[PDB]
Amino acid sequence: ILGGQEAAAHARPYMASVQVNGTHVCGGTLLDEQWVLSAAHCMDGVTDDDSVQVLLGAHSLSAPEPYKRWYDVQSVVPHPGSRPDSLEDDLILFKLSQNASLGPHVRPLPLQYEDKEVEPGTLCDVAGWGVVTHAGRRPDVLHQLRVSIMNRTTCNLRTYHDGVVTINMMCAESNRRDTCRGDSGSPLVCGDAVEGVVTWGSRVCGNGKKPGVYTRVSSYRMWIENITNG
Repeated sequence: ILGGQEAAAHARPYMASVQVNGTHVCGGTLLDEQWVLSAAHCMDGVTDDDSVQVLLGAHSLSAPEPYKRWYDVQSVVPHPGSRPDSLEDDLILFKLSQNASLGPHVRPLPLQYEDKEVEPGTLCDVAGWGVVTHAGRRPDVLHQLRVSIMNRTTCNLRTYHDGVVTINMMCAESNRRDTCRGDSGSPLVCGDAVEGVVTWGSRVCGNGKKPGVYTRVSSYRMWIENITNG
């Protein structure tokens, strides 16, 4: 996150760090005791020699904390429409190899199921462990930013994203303060629920004419239900 600030520790206990070979690559959101939702492009370039884990309970990625726990993954379920060369269907579900222990620092947040556009100007919250400077400083601790939603008709104008934002996507303002590399997969929380998941990890950061894009979770409610069904 560019232009944000260090979050309150553990105040977003749904926040997961998706890790390859022991290093953060993406955010994610804990859905229940067994599933984590992220972005499919988080797996791009992951080979069978690599190990994927989910870190729950974390504020710092390096310092000792009482409920930080690393989980192996037993199922990796990219959305069938996801591709490395495409912005579309950029969701993935991870099933943890062992049930997550819930507590003060580890708790799921509901997903939005209602297919409802968020009104432009609404302030929603995004948090992640992505870069905090253009030169690529990785923060040790979770950062957060309140972002202003932009309607789809605006975000698709030729001066912004020029028609690529689908009905299953949503946008937010990106002038100076923005999500950036390593924030992919982090949830966008609007109200009481997850509304979106950061996509477009390669997008330039902090250019107001290249808005933040997020995959709308309500658009994928059927797939999420079917995959995560108990």
